[PDB]
Amino acid sequence: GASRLYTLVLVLQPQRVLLGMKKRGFGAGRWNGFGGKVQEGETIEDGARRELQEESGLTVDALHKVGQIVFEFVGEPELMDVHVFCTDSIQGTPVESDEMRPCWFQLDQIPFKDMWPDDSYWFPLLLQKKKFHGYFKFQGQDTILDYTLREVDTV
Ligand SMILES: CCCCNC(=O)c1ccc(-c2cc3c(Nc4ccccc4)c(C(=O)NC4CC4)cnc3cc2F)cc1F
Repeated sequence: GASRLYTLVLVLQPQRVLLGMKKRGFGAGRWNGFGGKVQEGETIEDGARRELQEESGLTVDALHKVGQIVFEFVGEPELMDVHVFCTDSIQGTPVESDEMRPCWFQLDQIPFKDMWPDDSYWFPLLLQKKKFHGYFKFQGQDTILDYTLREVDTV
């Protein structure tokens, strides 16, 4: 039972994607999607919506399941079971929160050098609209020791 539920939301429009520069906590100094820990008493999809609203002020009509990524950190007992979602249908204008500074990127200008190193592997599958299952084992925030990645028909 040693896994913890997380969400990660990508706002993907036909010619741009929304990311946020993380200002504090894990992944600070990287362009992240919007997400975090799923709480007691909410569904995974409601956690995804709650994280998106807290970090960007955005609400959404619909969120689509696009992937699952399991992260393992050496010395951390809980695996992080990240449910990844996509939306085109955003409600509102993204605004800066305490945690995140939102910015739109063109799909050929993805800032991979200032992103989590795992993004170079799985994020292209999200942009290519393929559903995926990923696993990445980290030693600290910079070093991938092992990984798996595949496409799936069901997230
Ligand atoms: C005791 C609890 C553990 C303390 N540390 C953590 O909480 C923690 C450490 C790291 C990560 C983590 C986040 C990632 C991450 N962002 C993320 C993921 C889930 C929830 C929120 C943001 C991305 C991402 O945003 N990619 C861009 C294309 C969209 C990519 N790779 C990631 C790898 C990671 F390992 C998440 C955490 F929650």
